[PDB]
Amino acid sequence: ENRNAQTKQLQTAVSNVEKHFGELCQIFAAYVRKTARLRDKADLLVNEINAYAATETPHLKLGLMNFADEFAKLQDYRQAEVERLEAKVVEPLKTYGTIVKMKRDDLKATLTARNREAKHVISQAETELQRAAMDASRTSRHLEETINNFERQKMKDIKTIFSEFITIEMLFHGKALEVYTAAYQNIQNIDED
Amino acid sequence: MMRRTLENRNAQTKQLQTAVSNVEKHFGELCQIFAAYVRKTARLRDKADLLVNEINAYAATETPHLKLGLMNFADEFAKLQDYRQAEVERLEAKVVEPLKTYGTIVKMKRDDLKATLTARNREAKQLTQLERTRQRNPSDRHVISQAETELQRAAMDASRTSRHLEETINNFERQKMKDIKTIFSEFITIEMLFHGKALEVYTAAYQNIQNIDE
Repeated sequence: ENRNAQTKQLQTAVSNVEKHFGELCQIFAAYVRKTARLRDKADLLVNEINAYAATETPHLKLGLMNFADEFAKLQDYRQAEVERLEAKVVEPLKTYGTIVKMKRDDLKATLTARNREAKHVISQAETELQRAAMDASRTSRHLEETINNFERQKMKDIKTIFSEFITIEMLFHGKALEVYTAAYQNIQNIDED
Repeated sequence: MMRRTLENRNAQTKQLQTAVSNVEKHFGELCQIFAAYVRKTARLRDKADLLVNEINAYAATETPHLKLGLMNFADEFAKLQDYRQAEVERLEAKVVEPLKTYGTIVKMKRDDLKATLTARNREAKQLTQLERTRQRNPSDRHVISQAETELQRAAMDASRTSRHLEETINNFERQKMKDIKTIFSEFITIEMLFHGKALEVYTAAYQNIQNIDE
């Protein structure tokens, strides 16, 4: 029905996703890197608490070492958060560079194929009319289905990717809460004798 | 006994200097690592702010329902970053700065040990010089009397100093224990508060992202 409008609609949708998913990808990747750098410093904190504990009196040494044990455990969970974020948030967003490329390549091929084939006067005009009618019908069916699928998949994927980010963070914060709730007690039960 | 007071003065001096050096080394290391931890937490907060901005920028381009859901998620995530910033500031105030104060506490302890040791060095010179004088004129009634006066005074000063050292050691250690418990209790409480707020924000954000395809 409207080739200029369907074409523009598809190019605008794929280009918008390309730009914004690509930007989300690199910021998520940076967020993951910063999370790992925080985990490095927490690891140094584990090592120093144990090194100081080693020099101290029994009750204080024990309480600090027990706290270091919990805090070290938390940093294994942080490392697992780091790895799940890269696997389930960053990598799927990076995959959209390829999806967008395939969508553009299919649009170009769609219009090139119908063009290649196209390349008395009344009979010639009738054959070209018939061909144009067939191609208009097939191309507009195809463009419509490509647009509708792209948009449905983009929504599914956005929901998945942000739902995974949120799930991964909730699980880490949930573990952190229960570790810190435990660690509080053994710092508090360091007997001042 | 004088033998015991002089021995206990020397043992307490060594005990205090060893403890002061230990606290200095390890509290100073904790100080700079906690400070680095706070900095990395702020750097993560920076990256999260940029994500807020890009989620909003992408939402601005989108269809009604999807725009609404993404901007709602960005608001929640931005509020989380305000809590992270408050975590950063409280860690600095209640964990890093109390550890940093120990550089001053340690400096004051060392200055006092140095002051005591220079006084003891001056007194020891005086005492050995007086004994050299006595050996060179041992029947001098006035040197005999100076020596008797110096014996009593040094004995009294040894007792007062070891009494001083004992209270200084006991205060430093009692305070060190109180402070380390306070500092680690604050760190845990501050994090536990952030993690609880984060869990509560994400639980809301999760439920709302799921209605995005509606």
